[PDB]
Amino acid sequence: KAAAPACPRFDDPVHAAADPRVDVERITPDPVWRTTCGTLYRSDSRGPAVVFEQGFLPKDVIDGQYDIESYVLVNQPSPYVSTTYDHDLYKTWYKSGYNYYIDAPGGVDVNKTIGDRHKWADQVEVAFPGGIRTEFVIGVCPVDKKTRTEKMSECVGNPHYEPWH
Ligand SMILES: NC(=O)C1=CN([C@@H]2O[C@H](COP(=O)(O)OP(=O)(O)OC[C@H]3O[C@@H](n4cnc5c(N)ncnc54)[C@H](O)[C@@H]3O)[C@@H](O)[C@H]2O)C=CC1
Repeated sequence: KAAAPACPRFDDPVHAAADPRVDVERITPDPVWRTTCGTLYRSDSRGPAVVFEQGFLPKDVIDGQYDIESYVLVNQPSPYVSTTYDHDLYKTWYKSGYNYYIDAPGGVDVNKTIGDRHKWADQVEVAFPGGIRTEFVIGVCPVDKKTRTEKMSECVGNPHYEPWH
């Protein structure tokens, strides 16, 4: 047995951003940044050919919804790409198609930022302002709609993944 080490700390809180035009000063409320470095996950209907090329780009870093709770409660175009601590959250999506695996520094820990009492605290979300570059996307597993399970013989690793810890 070995105990795990601690995580590297990047000076830039949006070091992972695919779109660095994100304005961290406009995040509300004041963000509590994730300091751990475990695998995160994201349900996305887009195929790996798309995501592995572009990374996870946010829908509107300029004029989007910068308020976390507003974005959590009412999904609308925002500077954030949503991820979860929960490997199994894909089972709650309607035909989300893929469960992406992410190894990225930072992100805003939603429940630490807005509390764990809101309606969707159960999503244990980490919101990445500016999105996530492809080098931090590990890979993906397709989801079988009927059983809400991963098709594990069809998982694919991202050739652009660059381990950093
Ligand atoms: N998706 C997840 O695994 C998680 C989502 N959430 C919550 O769910 C809601 C967000 O769910 P999402 O489906 O992530 O909304 P989202 O708008 O990020 O993605 C919705 C769909 O839009 C498309 N899409 C996303 N970004 C795009 C882009 N840059 N260009 C083109 N098409 C794009 C994809 O088909 C994606 O499945 C928020 O309220 C958030 O709190 C929280 C935890 C993780």
